Amino acid sequence: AEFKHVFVCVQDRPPGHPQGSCAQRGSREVFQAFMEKIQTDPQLFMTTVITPTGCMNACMMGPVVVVYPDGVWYGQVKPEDVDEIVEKHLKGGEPVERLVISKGKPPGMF
Amino acid sequence: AEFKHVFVCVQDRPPGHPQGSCAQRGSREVFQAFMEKIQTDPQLFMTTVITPTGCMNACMMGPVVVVYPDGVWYGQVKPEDVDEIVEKHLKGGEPVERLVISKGKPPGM
Ligand code: FES
Ligand code: FES
Repeated sequence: AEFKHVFVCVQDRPPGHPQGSCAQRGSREVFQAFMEKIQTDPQLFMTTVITPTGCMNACMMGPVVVVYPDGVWYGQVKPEDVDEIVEKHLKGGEPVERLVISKGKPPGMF
Repeated sequence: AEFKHVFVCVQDRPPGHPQGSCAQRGSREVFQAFMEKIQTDPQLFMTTVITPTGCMNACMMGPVVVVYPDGVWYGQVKPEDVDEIVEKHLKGGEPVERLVISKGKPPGM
């Protein structure tokens, strides 16, 4: 039906870093969990892109994932969460509210 | 302005890789250009974020730059293009058509 673009922060930072990083919090497995879940559905594979990014400024809330054009921001995402997001949101067009940290704009921005 | 999220591919690949990369095509200078624009402009930071990414699968037309929520895809962006994109697009709200390679969906989809 419509194109959806998923951005997963995979920014890594040293272990004792003040802000920590999404990678340290497992964001790389989240990115990979998305990839294999999309390449597994003929309809999603042709209407959904998953891109790895550097820090998006919401580290305390990592792993951070933002879905455009929706502008939905997810936080503290775990690999086991990917499935529900893909089914309920990417397909059903309904955001998984328990993980949403912001909408229309980044967390903290006015 | 409004709110705009700019994504600049800064993916790089070793010299032997056939596809090369936006980073080899000068995408890091583009990114830094945008970042110099965000600090040097009075109101842009109020409605704008720039994010560096890995490959977005439009390598032949790199440097690739996508702007959301719009869903506008730019190709072959040079540092010297940033300014016109910032003023004409990020503020004015109108895409610099000579660099647009797609809208609403990735190139070739
Ligand atoms: S490290 Fe992921 S948002 Fe900062
Ligand atoms: S390396 Fe930039 S789009 Fe592929």
